[PDB]
Amino acid sequence: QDWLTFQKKHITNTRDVDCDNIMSTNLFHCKDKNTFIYSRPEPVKAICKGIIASKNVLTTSEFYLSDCNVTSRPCKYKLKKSTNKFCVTCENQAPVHFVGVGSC
Repeated sequence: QDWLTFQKKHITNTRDVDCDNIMSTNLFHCKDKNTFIYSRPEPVKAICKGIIASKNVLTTSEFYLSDCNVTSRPCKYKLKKSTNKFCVTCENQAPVHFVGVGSC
């Protein structure tokens, strides 16, 4: 919804996210999936530089991604690490929503 919450929800300081811990907090509330970007914030924010009106954008570069994907057991997750481009919603020069991996 804004850059601060995008960072809380999607930027990680470790590739090896502890899915079964973080996914069970109220922010994620055991949802089926979340993608985290292992990056300093500035390379991520730069994706949206100059973009004002909300527009979905596919990264030029690839990033280290860490997906928490629910297993057959409720609120228990497999961590799946990948290198890919991703699509964000850019608004006023910062990512405000994570759209999806690989494509807009």
